[PDB]
Amino acid sequence: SMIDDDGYRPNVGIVICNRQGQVMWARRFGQHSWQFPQGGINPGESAEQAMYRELFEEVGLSRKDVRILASTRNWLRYKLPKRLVRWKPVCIGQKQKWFLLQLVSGDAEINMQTSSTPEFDGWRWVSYWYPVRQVVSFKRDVYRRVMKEFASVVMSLAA
Ligand SMILES: Nc1ncnc2c1ncn2[C@@H]1O[C@H](COP(=O)(O)CP(=O)(O)OP(=O)(O)O)[C@@H](O)[C@H]1O
Repeated sequence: SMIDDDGYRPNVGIVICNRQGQVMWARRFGQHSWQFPQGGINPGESAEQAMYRELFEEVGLSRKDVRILASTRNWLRYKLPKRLVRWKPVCIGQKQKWFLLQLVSGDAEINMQTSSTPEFDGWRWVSYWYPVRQVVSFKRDVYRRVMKEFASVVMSLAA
């Protein structure tokens, strides 16, 4: 992704849910910190195209394995801790468009190991609200807003 005027790189985030009130939670490669899939937008790519590229490259899935249930409307931004800014044009954060997907294929279709440098080691199902308290603090405000925006849909499926 290319950094914009203000130092924010455009990215997409992905919340994948099932019908049990759960979302797909993934362990950052070589870490004990966990997060949702997120990926950059290449020039020319739409947000939806970037999302399906992230879905393929780091989750191993096709359009055909999911259905899009919702999308956030505007960019949601987080700023990197000043200690984590890699030095230009220097990136100070991300602006993100988020997607809620329902997994309709089997769990075994998920493959997080196809890249030579995976985003993730692997994943597990967690309860819907578990991500807000478990994600790194500088993303917590973005996560709280996304999970609130998506909450009605996931809970209705879970009934
Ligand atoms: N949960 C976490 N705990 C500690 N550090 C984290 C973290 N999540 C992210 N970071 C740090 O924040 C930096 C920026 O992370 P992100 O904004 O998630 C993009 P990235 O993971 O570096 O991949 P990218 O190549 O797509 O940019 C990373 O170098 C990472 O070390």
